[PDB]
Amino acid sequence: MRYIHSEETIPVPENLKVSIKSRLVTVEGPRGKLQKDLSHIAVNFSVVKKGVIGLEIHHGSRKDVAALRTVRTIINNMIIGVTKGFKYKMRYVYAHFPINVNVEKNAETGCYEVEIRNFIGEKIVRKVVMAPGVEVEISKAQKDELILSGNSLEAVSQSAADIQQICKVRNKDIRKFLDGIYVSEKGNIVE
RNA sequence: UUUUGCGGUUGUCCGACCGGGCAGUGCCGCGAAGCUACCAUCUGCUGGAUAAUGGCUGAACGCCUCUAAGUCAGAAUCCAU
Ligand SMILES: [Mg+2]
Ligand SMILES: [Mg+2]
Ligand SMILES: [Mg+2]
Ligand SMILES: [Mg+2]
Ligand SMILES: [Mg+2]
Ligand SMILES: [Mg+2]
Ligand SMILES: [Mg+2]
Ligand SMILES: [Mg+2]
Ligand SMILES: [Mg+2]
Repeated sequence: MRYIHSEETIPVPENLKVSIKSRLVTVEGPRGKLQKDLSHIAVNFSVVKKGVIGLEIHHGSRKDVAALRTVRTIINNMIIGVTKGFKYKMRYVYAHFPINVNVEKNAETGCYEVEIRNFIGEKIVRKVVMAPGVEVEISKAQKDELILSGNSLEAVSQSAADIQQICKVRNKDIRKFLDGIYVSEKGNIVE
């Protein structure tokens, strides 16, 4: 079965502008500007009301229609990141060896870099470089916590995933050795 | 080891000495050059794409989900240097 029409709508709040050209979505607001190339999906964009973007697929199958809500959610995520931002909080956990974390912004590039030392008591220092536009800081509110903030949820979550994956225990009972850096809270910078 | 280079030495022959011949390299010691020995010495690189897996975002399926669109990492693998 091919559905004649599949429709979805995105409301755009008053403080931001959205431009779609050749399926390249650009969202600009108070916190900055984001871009996303959606040319790999056959979707029809339009303006259905004063501040509502309609996106539809015509004569699509189940596989094609499954991407409509994905595109909506992605563009909505871009909008909320542009307006309120995204903030991930990670917690260090360990049994015996305190995990040492040092974060600094590069001079020659705008990216932040995080070095992890004393993981499970081994001498190798593991260095992970954040995606551009993502800021990392040591939490001043409470101990053993990292704060990653940014405009793009994809970049923020990918940097957090990189930090989480770089700290793994090998050839051990993972049910017993729980040491690592794990994302604890996902939210927005504002409110 | 035919450098038949030097020395020693058996038998025989050149009358003796000296210096040599022959015994298909007489035999023995040392023996440079050349060849040669994990029997000696020197030297043997890092980029990309991935598989299994671990993930991000995220529908299908108002929830979920590494997957369906997209995407990160990743093997003595594969393709290059
Ligand atoms: Mg064991
Ligand atoms: Mg000889
Ligand atoms: Mg001689
Ligand atoms: Mg003689
Ligand atoms: Mg004769
Ligand atoms: Mg003989
Ligand atoms: Mg010799
Ligand atoms: Mg998810
Ligand atoms: Mg895919």
